Amino acid sequence: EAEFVRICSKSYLTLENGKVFLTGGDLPALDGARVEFRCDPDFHLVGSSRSVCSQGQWSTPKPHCQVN
Repeated sequence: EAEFVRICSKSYLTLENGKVFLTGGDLPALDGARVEFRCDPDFHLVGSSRSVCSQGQWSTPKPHCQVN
């Protein structure tokens, strides 16, 4: 009838020791929104840097940034 859209986890939006970049997506919309991860100028991202919303779930979860 009008079930709420199963938008992907919003938690991913926020990231400690870094910043999350959103593009082509925003409730109540996303059309397979893509997001690029990148930590502060000191920690190098070595994991699920790239992630995209799909079927109410992101392809890759939260990665891990290591201090130089």
